[PDB]
Amino acid sequence: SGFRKMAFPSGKVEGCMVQVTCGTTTLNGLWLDDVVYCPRHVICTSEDMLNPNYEDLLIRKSNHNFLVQAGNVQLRVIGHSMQNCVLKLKVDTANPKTPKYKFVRIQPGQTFSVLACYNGSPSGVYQCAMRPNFTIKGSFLNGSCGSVGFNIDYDCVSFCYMHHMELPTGVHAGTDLEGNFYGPFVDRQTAQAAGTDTTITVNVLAWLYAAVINGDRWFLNRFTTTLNDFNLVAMKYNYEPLTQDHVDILGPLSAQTGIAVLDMCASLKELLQNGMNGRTILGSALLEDEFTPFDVVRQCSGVTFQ
Amino acid sequence: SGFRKMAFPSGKVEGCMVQVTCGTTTLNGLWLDDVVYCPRHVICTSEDMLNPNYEDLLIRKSNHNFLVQAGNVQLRVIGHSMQNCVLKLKVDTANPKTPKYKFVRIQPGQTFSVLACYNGSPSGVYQCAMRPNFTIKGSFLNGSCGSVGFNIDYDCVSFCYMHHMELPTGVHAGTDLEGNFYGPFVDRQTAQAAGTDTTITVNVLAWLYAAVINGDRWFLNRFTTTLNDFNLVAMKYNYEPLTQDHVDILGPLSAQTGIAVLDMCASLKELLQNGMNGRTILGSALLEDEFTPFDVVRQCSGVT
Ligand SMILES: O=C(c1cncc(Cl)c1)N1CCCN(Cc2ccccc2Cl)CC1
Ligand SMILES: O=C(c1cncc(Cl)c1)N1CCCN(Cc2ccccc2Cl)CC1
Ligand SMILES: [Br-]
Ligand SMILES: [Br-]
Ligand SMILES: [Cl-]
Ligand SMILES: [Cl-]
Ligand code: NA
Repeated sequence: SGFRKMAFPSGKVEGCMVQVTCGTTTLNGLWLDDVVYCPRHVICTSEDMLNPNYEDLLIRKSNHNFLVQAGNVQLRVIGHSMQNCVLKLKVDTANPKTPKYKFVRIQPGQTFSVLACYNGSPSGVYQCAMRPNFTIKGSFLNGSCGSVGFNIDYDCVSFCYMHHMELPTGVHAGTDLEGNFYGPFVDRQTAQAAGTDTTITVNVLAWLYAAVINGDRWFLNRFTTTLNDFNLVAMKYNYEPLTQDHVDILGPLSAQTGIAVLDMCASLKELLQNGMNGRTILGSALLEDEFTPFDVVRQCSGVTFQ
Repeated sequence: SGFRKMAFPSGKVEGCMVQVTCGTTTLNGLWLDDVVYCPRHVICTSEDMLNPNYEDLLIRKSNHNFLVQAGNVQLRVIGHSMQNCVLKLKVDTANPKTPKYKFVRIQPGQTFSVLACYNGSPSGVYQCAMRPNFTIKGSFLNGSCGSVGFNIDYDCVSFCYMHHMELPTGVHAGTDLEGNFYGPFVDRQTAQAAGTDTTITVNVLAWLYAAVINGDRWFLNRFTTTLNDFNLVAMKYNYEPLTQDHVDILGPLSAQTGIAVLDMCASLKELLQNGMNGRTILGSALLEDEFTPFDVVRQCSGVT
C-alpha cells in the first residue's frame, strides 16, 4: 500500500552526466557513446541571448573551445555540430557507462523522471509531467541547463527532455534529445510566456482508480455520464478534454476495479462540484494530475483492496 | 525556481541491491563489501511468523540454506549471523560497487530517500519522512522487504532504514541497518498498529520558508509570537512542540529570507486557526511537513 511520486532509479543516467564549458559558460551535458549532447545556448554570452544567430556564433568556435569534464577526467572534443537547439560534441572516448537507451518525444500528459544536475554532478531526482501548455513544473536553479528527463521502463532509458530555461512564471521549458522544443518556446530571450495551463484529466482519473485499488471509494456516486457531457463540464474547470484514446488507456484500471470509465468520470464531475469536504485522497487535498494510467499500473498492486 | 519532493540520486545504492532467498522466501538485501544485510524474517515460513524464536530458527540454518543473487551472478554464502532484526550473510565476493557509507539511525522528523526494490532489482525512488509515530508513509508491495532508505552527503551514503513490514493502516515499519526497529514494532505476525501521529512543526516552518523563497508570501503578517504561546497552539492542533533547537536549525532559512522564526510562527499560528481561505502554498492545500530545513536549503541552493 501507499502511493508516492515515484521516480525511476537514476543511476543509469547519473553515469552519463558531464560538465560542458564554452568560454565563461558552464552547463551540463549528456554523454552517450562518443557524443555529448547539451543546449546550444552554451555558446552564447548574456548579450547574445536577445537575438543570437547560432550559425554565426558556432562557426567562430573550434573543437578546443569546448571543455568537457566527466568526473575528474577531461574528454577531448573531436567534432561538433548543431541539431535544432542541441549541440552534439563528438569526443574521443565512448562512455563506458552508456546504458541501453533511446530518444522519445513525448506528448502532453506524459510523465518522466528528472535528474537535476549542476556542474555535471547530480543533485536530486523527482517526477514531472509535460503540461498541456508544454512547460514542466520542475525545480531548477542557475546552472541546471542540460539536466535531462527520462523513463526507464524495461531496462532501457528513454530520454525525453533536456532543460533549457525558466519562464517568467517559474515553470520550465526545454527540448527533446533531437533539440526540438516542446511548445512554441525558443532559445532566445523573447517575451514568451507559458499559455494558460489546464489539468490533465486522464491522469486525474487514473489517480482516482489508484485510490480505489488502494481501498477507498467514498467519492464514487450512482451516476454515469456521456463522454460529451463530461467534457462540457470538465472544460468549465479548465480540465483537458477526455478523448476515446484516454478512455481506452484507462481500460485496465477500469477492469481491475470494476468501475466503468464513464462512471469514474461521473465521480470526477461530482468532486469538481463538491470538493473533498475535509477528506483527502491518497494523502492529497487537491485532485492530482501528474500520475498517468501507466504510472498507476507501475506502482499499484494488481489486486484491489475490496 | 520551483519546489518538488526531491530524492537523492540513487545510483550508489542501486549497485548494492541483491536478491536473498531462504527456502521459498525471497526478498532484497544490501551488499556492502563482503556482507549482505537483509531482514531476519527471511528465515521464517508463514507459520513461523506467528511466534518465531529467531535464535532457534537460525540455529537450524546453515550457509547453504541462503541463496544470494546479484544480477545474473550467484554469490556463495560463507557465514551468517544476526544483529538485532537484521541477518548478515558473509559472501565470497566483495561488492566492487560498494560506495563510501555509514549506518546512521535517524530521529522522527528526518527525511530520507527510499529505493523500492523487488527481486533484488530497483524499481523506484521516492522521498519519505520518519513520522513522529515512527512509521513511514512509503509505497511498498509484496516482495519489497529489504528495500532501504538513505541520505547522501558529498560521496557518503548514510543508510538509515531497511523495510520490514506494512501495518494495517497501510503505513510501513522497519529498522536501522543495525537491525533496531524504529517504533514499538516487532517482526512477528501479531496485532500491531500505528499510534496517533502528529505533524512535524519544524518541517512545516521550513516549507513556509521555501514558499517565501519561491515568492508565495500571502500568509505573512505583522505579528510575532513567543515560543510558549506558539506551543500552546501547536498542542491544540496536534503539532509537535517547537524547541529552541528547532529555532536554531531554522537559522539558515531565517537568514536567507530575513524572516525571524517567531515571525513565521505567527503566520503558522494564523494558518492553523483560520485555514488557507481557499488559497494554496507551493501548490498545496495542506501544510506540508516532509521537508526538513536542510532539504529546503539543499534544493534552493543546488547542492550536489
Ligand atoms: O541556468 C539557467 C537557469 C535554468 N533554469 C532555471 C533557472 Cl532559475 C536558471 N539559465 C542560465 C542562462 C541561460 N538561460 C537560457 C535562456 C534564457 C531565457 C530564454 C531562453 C533561454 Cl535558452 C537560462 C537560464
Ligand atoms: O513483502 C511484504 C510486504 C512489505 N511491505 C508491504 C507489503 Cl503490502 C508487503 N511482506 C512479505 C511477508 C513478510 N512480512 C513480515 C511481517 C508481517 C507482519 C508483521 C511483521 C512482519 Cl516482519 C511482511 C509483508
Ligand atoms: Br504582535
Ligand atoms: Br494538497
Ligand atoms: Cl510524494
Ligand atoms: Cl521503452
Ligand atoms: Na508575522
